[PDB]
Amino acid sequence: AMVTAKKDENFSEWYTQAIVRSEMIEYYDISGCYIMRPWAFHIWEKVQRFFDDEIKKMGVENSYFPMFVSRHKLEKEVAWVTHYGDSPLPEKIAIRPTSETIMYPAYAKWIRSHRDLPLKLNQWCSVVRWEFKQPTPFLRTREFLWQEGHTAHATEEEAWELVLDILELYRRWYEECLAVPVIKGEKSEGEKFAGGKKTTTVEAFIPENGRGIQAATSHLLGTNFAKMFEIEFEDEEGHKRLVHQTSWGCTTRSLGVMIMTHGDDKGLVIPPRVASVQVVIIPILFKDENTGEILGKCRELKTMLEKADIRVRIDDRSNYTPGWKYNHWEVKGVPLRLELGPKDLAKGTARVVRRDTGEAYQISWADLAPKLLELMEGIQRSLFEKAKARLHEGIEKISTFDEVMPALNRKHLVLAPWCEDPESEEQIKKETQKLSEIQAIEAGDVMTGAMKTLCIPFDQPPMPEGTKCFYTGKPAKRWTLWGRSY
Amino acid sequence: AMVTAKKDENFSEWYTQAIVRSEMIEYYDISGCYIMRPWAFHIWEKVQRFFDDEIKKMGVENSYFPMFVSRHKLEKEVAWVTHYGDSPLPEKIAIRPTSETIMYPAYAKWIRSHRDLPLKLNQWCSVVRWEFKQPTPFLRTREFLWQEGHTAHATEEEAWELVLDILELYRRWYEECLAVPVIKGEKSEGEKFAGGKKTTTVEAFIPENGRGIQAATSHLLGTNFAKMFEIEFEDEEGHKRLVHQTSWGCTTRSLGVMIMTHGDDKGLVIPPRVASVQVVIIPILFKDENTGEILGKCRELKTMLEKADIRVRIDDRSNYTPGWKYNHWEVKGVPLRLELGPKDLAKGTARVVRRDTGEAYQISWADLAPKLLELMEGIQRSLFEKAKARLHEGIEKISTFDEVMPALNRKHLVLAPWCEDPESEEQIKKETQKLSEIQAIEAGDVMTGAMKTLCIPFDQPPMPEGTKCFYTGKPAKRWTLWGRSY
Ligand SMILES: Cc1cc(N2CC[C@@](C#N)(C3CC3)C2=O)cc(NC(=O)Cc2ccccc2)n1
Ligand SMILES: Cc1cc(N2CC[C@@](C#N)(C3CC3)C2=O)cc(NC(=O)Cc2ccccc2)n1
Ligand code: PRO
Ligand code: PRO
Ligand SMILES: [Cl-]
Ligand SMILES: [Cl-]
Ligand SMILES: [Cl-]
Ligand SMILES: [Cl-]
Repeated sequence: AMVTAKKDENFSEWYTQAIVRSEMIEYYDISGCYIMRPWAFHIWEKVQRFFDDEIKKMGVENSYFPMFVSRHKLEKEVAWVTHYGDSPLPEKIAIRPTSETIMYPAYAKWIRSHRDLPLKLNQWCSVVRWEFKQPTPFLRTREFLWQEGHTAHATEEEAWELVLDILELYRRWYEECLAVPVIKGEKSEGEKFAGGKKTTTVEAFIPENGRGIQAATSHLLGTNFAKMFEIEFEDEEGHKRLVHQTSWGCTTRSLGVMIMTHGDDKGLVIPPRVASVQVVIIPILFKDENTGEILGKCRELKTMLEKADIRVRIDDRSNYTPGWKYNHWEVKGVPLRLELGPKDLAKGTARVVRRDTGEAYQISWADLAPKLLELMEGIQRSLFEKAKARLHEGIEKISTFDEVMPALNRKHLVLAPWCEDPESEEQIKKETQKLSEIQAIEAGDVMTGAMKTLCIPFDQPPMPEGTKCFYTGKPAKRWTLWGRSY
Repeated sequence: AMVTAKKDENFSEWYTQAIVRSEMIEYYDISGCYIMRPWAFHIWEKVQRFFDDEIKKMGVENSYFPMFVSRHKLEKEVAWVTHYGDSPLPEKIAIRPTSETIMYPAYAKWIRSHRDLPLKLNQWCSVVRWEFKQPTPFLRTREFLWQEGHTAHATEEEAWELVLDILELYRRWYEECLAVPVIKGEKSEGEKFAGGKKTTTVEAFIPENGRGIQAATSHLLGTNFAKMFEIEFEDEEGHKRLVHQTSWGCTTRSLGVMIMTHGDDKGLVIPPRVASVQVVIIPILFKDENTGEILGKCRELKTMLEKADIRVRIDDRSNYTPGWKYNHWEVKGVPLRLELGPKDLAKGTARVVRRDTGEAYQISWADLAPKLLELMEGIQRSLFEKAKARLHEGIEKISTFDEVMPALNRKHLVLAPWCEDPESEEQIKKETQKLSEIQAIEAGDVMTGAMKTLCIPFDQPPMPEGTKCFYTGKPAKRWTLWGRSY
């Protein structure tokens, strides 16, 4: 299978082909659920190991809470269990959409003293959000894998520092592992987590459809949940005070974002840092050659590379041509391929082809390990810098509302001065929705056309005094990133 | 909190105290579900890492399949989802009790050629079995964490070899990691997995209540599921043949078995190979001492031990006495404690106390790392050998049915010659159930009294010719292990 849809022409068909023909996903009879095959699951394991190691250094501990929540606990897009076999439960129980109402009664019991704080827990599990909108493999599904962390602190300042530290870990998850550039920012009051005080986010951008997408999230819950669940601690005075809480999560959406960011017309391109196969060795196996010698040297090279921690597989299958194998591992996104035939063996070199650019190198066997390490770092860096340039070109800085629709029609995000009044965001969503529908009827034309806030970026351009809001004309408070979204 | 119930007197109360006061579990409002706190979850992560590494060496790959299964797919103790919010789904969908019916349609699609075999997949997830019997934390719960592996092979012999290789991994999981002795064997026709051809098992034994328990399971499914799901492959001839399948699983039940096996009146005893804290360092901190010097040496020793891969924590909390800390870490089962005070510092030694026997050692700082490594191996081995001696003393070899009830009253298993006729197992279950109820009414007295087969052990004692079945008098075929069970 080759990918035949072009990424810049039919992006939806291209994406489906890339994830199916690489054997990353399989479809399923229940809408919005997808099977995650090993080729994709290996990447999830890699980013999971990364994030787990990092939060353990912060003193976060893993745990496991039940997948079921009582009606009363939850009620204090949800799939309800109502019967065991054909017997009706007295109270129906819900499948977790998130675990605040499952965990926080326990927290209230566990926390008594300032000596019990901070309390830092995480769990890896799946959650269920049963919407009816258009599902997208990896990006927006009814069941998905995630991690959710939940912490409790004696002070707001300590909780806020943790929120930001986790957000930095999510920046590293995307930018350092997956080579996807993200924008750190704060959500608007309309878009933040309802029961929380402040929601921070990293946002990603999909150029081919112009859409922003929330990559991960980190919430300062403050004391609201502590009030509702009576999570209190005693200082050394003996005075009871509410804890200050955080929660934060990130999902297999990250994989989809990586796929969309780096893929090309040939299929997947997997950044070397998360590729389960970094180097595929393809021996050339003529009938009229010493095949034993060539396969032996491939095994020697595999051992030599694995001593440098390079993840290698040899595709020595005799029933497929080298051309078939080149395409097979290109579709799967292996970042380097190493070709070895009798002429290479005679010269003591190997031919290495990088997946992102197709550039080829002749490398002597003694230089192979350090040169491939350097090449993989270069591939990783180049994937990131090109995605970052696409991000910067995808954002238009505007000053008035009449620049919105043209910028959206170019599939761009807009960075605009905003008064942050929450009524104005609703007005903007509804107006851009209506104008988008008009434009659709003029084009002769599934996913919403409305523009919403994506985030208020931590990195703020200058704000000249007396800059007006781009929609209300009221005095503008901060630069805000807007766009169509998932 | 100290444990105050005695293990040999009130075993159920002892178990609850040990797992609650060590902070391993927390209760939950839904019967049969329990929260797994970090102290327990760390042990699960350890055995998970072990088993994952081992099966990856066998070429098994992890994956993730949805938690939901359609009514038709399943129907081809189950919790049914029937509504999203308060809207009724056209077909109700079930939460997975096991994933054969979720995975095998996909297998049928993926397998076309002998070149596609073997196919070896595993997943780590939770499943739901919604029974109403008495739940037991770790051992028998409505939701539990497990791994389930599913493989497909071109021949029965290859599938059978895999079944046995996995069963050996489960023996290692219990005996090598958890120091719990298990018995490998084959399940009776009445107790085997229904749709499979042959079920193998490792069985454990709980002496304090006399009960056997299935520790893990590995099934030769053969071609039955291949028939039902039309999983076929083509040889190089072009003839379509059914695949031969296996499936195998093991759960957090293993943790409960470990707890019950090694615990004592003081609480948990965690084998060093899975203990998240292997050595706890407790500084003695008099008011009238150079506390800075003692804490500094504790940190030096921690660094030195961690260079030998020993997992160390220092409990330098000033507001608790050393006696309090000794009990606190004993209850949690830390296998070694290291005490350091001014006199030790003056002598250049440390006092080390092993959790299992309470024996103390004075060890010079230079010998500390290799001596503690040797001590931990000795602790691990001694935990295992004492549990193995308890297992051997808990099994009575009998020849006639009238020895059954006395052996059961001694809380023993029986090894008996058996005709393996399936009707006889039902008769034996019902008769021993009835006799147990009579005995209960004579004692002035929740869990079933019936005796069933636990397994037909791979290791068979000699079978003198003409040995009769202990219940039917028919010619006996093999020695069978029987007992009361979970
Ligand atoms: C795969 C994935 C991811 C996420 N979300 C949420 C926000 C978040 C972030 N950031 C989580 C907090 C961490 C994220 O990734 C959400 C989802 N499904 C849904 O909303 C349900 C759905 C299904 C079909 C169509 C529309 C909606 N599906
Ligand atoms: C914790 C745990 C474990 C296991 N089982 C099963 C066999 C197996 C083995 N071997 C699995 C194949 C791997 C195992 O461990 C099973 C369970 N709950 C249940 O049966 C449901 C239940 C709940 C309350 C009372 C009675 C029954 N709960
Ligand atoms: O869903 C959310 O956004 C928060 C963060 C993870 C748990 N709850
Ligand atoms: O439940 C069982 O016993 C088998 C083995 C794991 C998956 N199904
Ligand atoms: Cl291969
Ligand atoms: Cl900030
Ligand atoms: Cl501590
Ligand atoms: Cl055998």
